[PDB]
Amino acid sequence: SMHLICQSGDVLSARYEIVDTLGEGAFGKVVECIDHKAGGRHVAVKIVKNVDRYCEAARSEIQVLEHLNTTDPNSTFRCVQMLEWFEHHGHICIVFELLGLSTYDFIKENGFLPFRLDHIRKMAYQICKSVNFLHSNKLTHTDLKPENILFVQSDYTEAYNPKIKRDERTLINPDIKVVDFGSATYDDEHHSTLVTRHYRAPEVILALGWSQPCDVWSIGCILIEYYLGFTVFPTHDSKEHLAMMERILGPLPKHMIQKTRKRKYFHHDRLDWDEHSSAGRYVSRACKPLKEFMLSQDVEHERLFDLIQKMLEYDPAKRITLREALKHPFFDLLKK
Ligand SMILES: CNc1ncc2cc3cnccc3c([N+](=O)[O-])c2n1
Ligand SMILES: [K+]
Repeated sequence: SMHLICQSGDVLSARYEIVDTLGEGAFGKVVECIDHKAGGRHVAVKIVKNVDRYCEAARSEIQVLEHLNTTDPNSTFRCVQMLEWFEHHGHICIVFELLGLSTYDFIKENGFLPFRLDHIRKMAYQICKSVNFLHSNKLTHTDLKPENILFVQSDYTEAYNPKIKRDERTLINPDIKVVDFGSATYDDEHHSTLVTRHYRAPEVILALGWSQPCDVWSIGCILIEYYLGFTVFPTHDSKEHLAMMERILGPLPKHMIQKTRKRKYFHHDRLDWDEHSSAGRYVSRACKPLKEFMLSQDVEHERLFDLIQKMLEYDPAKRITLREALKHPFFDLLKK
């Protein structure tokens, strides 16, 4: 249905000329276009698949990005700037400013190697300052993942690292922005029950309701994947997910197990997971206590993992906020 209207050379709205593809998905694809009514400025256009789930999501996003671009005309809090929208061959299309590689794609194209700690520090601050901007405006992103954190420009320098014995890319400028607002939800809007699995919060898996706290859990999973270079919860089964958590973070709070509508996962108020099963032995040996993931014992590594630990607090009512986190000493090195 879609592969026929997003080819190199097509011209949309008699304006934008498609160059190449930036990313595919179930919602549709994002393509880099030459704007011919603006001297040749390259842009990005998202072509939403003609599905009611994704057509409505695009409509929910255009609204949010109108509020967030009015309130912040300069992108001080680093949300992506939407420029225009229009129909094309029956498909909704949204025009954004052209950014660089997503933080996920950079790690992938770099052989799944981690970021430097000072780069992690700057990136974590901009993410927090950005998502905390949404939390101040009664909003929740719900879909925070490395594929939605994009580099303003992903240009790097390459060299041979005789420690790891490999070519290693190194970012020149690591400023980021946050994209995809089709799942965002105001505090009063209807909160749907299911909101990606690897970055889903424990209160969501257990179906207890959610708000801004769930976004902080997602940022904790993003930060630990910047530090390690791979997903810490790499699974699709919900019971395996919770099992991995209990090995990395410890047993779930009892008052949360008692309130879940998902009685299937548990038995007698404890996770019905056999340690000595088939998969139970992969979880026991792939996962480990969170503190044991630290690559060094220098104080700056200690401080990051203290931030990540407070971000991965089970109880959302006890979990850190983003206002508190912006003051945490891991960000001391950036201030005067
Ligand atoms: C998934 N949602 C979404 N929203 C806005 C986007 C803006 C972009 C701007 N410059 C490059 C890629 C951009 C992508 N992208 O390819 O991922 C976007 N993706
Ligand atoms: K629902």
